[PDB]
Amino acid sequence: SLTLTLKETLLASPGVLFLDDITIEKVESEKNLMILLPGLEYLVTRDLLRTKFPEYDFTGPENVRITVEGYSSLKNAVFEEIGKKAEAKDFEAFVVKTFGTLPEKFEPQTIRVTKISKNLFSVFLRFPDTYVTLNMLLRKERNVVVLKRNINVGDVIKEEDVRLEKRNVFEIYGEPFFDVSEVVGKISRRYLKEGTVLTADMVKDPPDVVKGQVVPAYVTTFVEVLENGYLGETVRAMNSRKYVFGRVERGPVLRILE
Repeated sequence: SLTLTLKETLLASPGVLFLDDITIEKVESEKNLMILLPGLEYLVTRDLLRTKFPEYDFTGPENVRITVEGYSSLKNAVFEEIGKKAEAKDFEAFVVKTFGTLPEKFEPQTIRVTKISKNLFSVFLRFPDTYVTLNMLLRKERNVVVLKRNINVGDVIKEEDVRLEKRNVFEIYGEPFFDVSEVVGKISRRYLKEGTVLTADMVKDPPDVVKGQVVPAYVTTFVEVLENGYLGETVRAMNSRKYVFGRVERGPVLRILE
């Protein structure tokens, strides 16, 4: 019907949020969009707007970000609870849907959190007078190590291969790296293309001995390694002449078995 331009952000107070609050033009509307609770952050999405007002189109920013004024006790108690059910710490959470009524007082009796899907939790609040459910999207935005260029199986990562980029860690499959210093010296297990967020499962540590390396050995001599090897591994070797089984030991020396 109408194309309403969305505000980028809104500072609010506890109560009921209406469409007029998040649009640049004046609209009259009496329908409850969100239940605004003190100290919590809200994100009004297009999917919310398509549900509530399917008859209108919307332009502007992807989401409207709403900060509600108030003491931080409810927030704290909610965040502590999400932390326990989610497994996570140091995260941001945004309410993207609410159900229930605006309570008279904002001191919850009970706080119950259940997983809806990936990164989405239903935070149920019991108040002496009523109930609020907040559907909260979890975000952990951090600087991660991303490839500047294509790399192959067996390539050593160097500082020139990688840059740092801000990403949502909760939308990365695998454990990312937060420092170039964590990945330099590592050996790629795969052919990766530029733009690939580096994760722990794609790289391996450098070997403690390499194939062809000269190391001291105990049976009182130096040997030449037939394979790459890590500490504790038994690597085949040669030396003047013969075949020897030898474990990589702290050193790195080989210890020739028997």
